Amino acid sequence: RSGLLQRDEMHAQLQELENKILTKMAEMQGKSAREAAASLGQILQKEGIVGVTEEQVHRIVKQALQRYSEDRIGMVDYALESGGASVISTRCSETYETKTALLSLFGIPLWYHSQSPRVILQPDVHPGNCWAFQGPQGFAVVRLSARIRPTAVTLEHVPKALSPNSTISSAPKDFAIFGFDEDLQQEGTLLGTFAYDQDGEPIQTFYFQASKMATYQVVELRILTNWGHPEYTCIYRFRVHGEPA
Ligand SMILES: [Mg+2]
Repeated sequence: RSGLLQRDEMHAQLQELENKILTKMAEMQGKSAREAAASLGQILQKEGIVGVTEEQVHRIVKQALQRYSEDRIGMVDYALESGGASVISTRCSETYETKTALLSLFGIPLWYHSQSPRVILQPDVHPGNCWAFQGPQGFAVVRLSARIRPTAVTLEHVPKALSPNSTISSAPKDFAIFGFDEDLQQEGTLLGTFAYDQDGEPIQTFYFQASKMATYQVVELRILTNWGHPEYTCIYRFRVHGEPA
């Protein structure tokens, strides 16, 4: 219409179509760039109407080929929502509603919206699927899917290349992990203090001191600092690993 970027109706399906394509691409990360484009042309020919150009599909493929970053984490995630874990709503920082204009797979700029604390327990970590709170300090409390002996923690953020302004300044920096013996404790035990490295890999794993046998089902992620973003901090995914009791 105007060509203006705005929260229009065209914006709706275009976002819906985008990460619908993305969840399909991971299945063909081991396929040729030529083979991938042919398949993508058929999911388009499964719902979309127009027979897309031969290279236009190929370009979406080339673009989608770096919305993928390797996930080598094979450990059980006891903070995974679909596994039975949940974010304790009343025990989280106030959700900060923020948005960023970024380029989608189709080249069209889209407003990407920040979500509820729930998404930090969700595997989808595409740009925007993160929970933001105001300032460099915040916290989220998670009830794990099972009572475990915590042994490690995994924190990930979007890659720099897909991040707003190609910097990662909104990523958490120094953080602490707390364990709560029950849901009725509100006297946390400090499991460990770490720092998410902005210059490191998107996915980073941190392990605790391996001699304390304390058992937990409730865990707090407390962000102490971020990587310089003066307005907010957002978390893409928080994982909790350990041994089942
Ligand atoms: Mg997520």
